[PDB]
Amino acid sequence: MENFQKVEKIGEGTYGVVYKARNKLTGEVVALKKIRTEGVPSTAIREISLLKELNHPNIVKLLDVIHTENKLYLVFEFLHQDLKKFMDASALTGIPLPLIKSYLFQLLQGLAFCHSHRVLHRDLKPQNLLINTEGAIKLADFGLARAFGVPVRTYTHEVVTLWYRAPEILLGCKYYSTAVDIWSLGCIFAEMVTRRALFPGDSEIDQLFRIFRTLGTPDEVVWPGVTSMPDYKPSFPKWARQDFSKVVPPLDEDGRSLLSQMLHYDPNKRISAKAALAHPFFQDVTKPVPHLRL
Ligand SMILES: Nc1nc(Nc2ccc(S(N)(=O)=O)cc2)sc1C(=O)c1cccnc1
Repeated sequence: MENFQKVEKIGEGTYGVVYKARNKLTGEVVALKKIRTEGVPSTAIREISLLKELNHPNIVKLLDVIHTENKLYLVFEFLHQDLKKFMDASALTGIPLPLIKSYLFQLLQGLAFCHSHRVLHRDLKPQNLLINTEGAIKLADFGLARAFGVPVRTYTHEVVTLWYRAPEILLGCKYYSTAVDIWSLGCIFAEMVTRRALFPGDSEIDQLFRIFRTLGTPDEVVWPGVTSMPDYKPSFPKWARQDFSKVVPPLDEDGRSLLSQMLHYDPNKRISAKAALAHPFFQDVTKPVPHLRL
C-alpha cells in the first residue's frame, strides 16, 4: 500500500506473495504477505486474528492483519533468511551438528507452544523456517488450512512441495493432528543432517511410495487402522523397512533414535514436541551463532 514502500519481493508462498517493506512512517522493516476471493471469509479473519495473540521466541510475530478489497494483508516481523537458503549455502560443508541440534530444539519448543495452544502449523518446510544472526530460528507461514482448505495452486501457479507431508495426510485423513508437524520437522531434521531431502516426492503417490520404500509399507501391525484409510489401496506394493543407519548417516544413535520416533507411521505413536524436548539427544544442546551471509 501507500503506508508501505515495497523494497522487494521475498517469494510467493502457497497462500500469497511475501514482500520486504518499510513503514513510511515508523521506518520499521517488515514482511508483508498479501493473500487473495469473493470477499474474504469472516471466520478466517477471526482465526487469523487469533494467531496475533500467539507470542513465543520461536514463532514469527504477526504484527497486524489488514482486511481490504478481497485482499488480505499480514504484517510480520522481518527475519533475514530462511532455512532453505541457509541449507543451500551450507551444502558444501554441512550445518554444524551443534547448530542443527539448536535449531531442532528451538523448533520443537515453538511447536510444543503452538500445540499446547491448539494451533497446528500444517505446512512446515525449510522455506517457512526463518533464522537471524542471533542463532534463533522461528516458525512462519502457519498455513491456515484449518480455515481455507488445501491449496491447489497460487497466483502465479506454483508446484506445491509434498516432501514434508505426513503419511496420514497423503492417505486421505481429513482430521490432522499435531502429529503432522512432528513428521515434517523430522523430515527437515534429516535434511539438515544429510544435506538432501529425505522424501523428495514429485507427486502424491510418489511421495507416499518414497516414504514406503524407506520406512517399509505400513500395515495393521505398525499402524492399526491404516488399511481403512480413505486412500489406502490393498494394491500398494509391500516394501520392507530399511535399516535406519542407512537413512541419516552419519547421525549418532541419540539423533537416529529421536528421528525414528518423530517418523513413526502411527500418528498416535509419533513423539510429541514436548516429549521430544526431553529426548537424550538434547542433553548437550547449546545455542551457537550461525555464519550468515546476508
Ligand atoms: N517474516 C518473514 N520474514 C521473511 N524474510 C525472509 C525470508 C526468506 C529470505 S531468503 N529466500 O533466504 O533470502 C529472506 C527474508 S519471510 C517471512 C514470512 O513471514 C513468511 C515466510 C514464508 C511464507 N510466508 C511468510
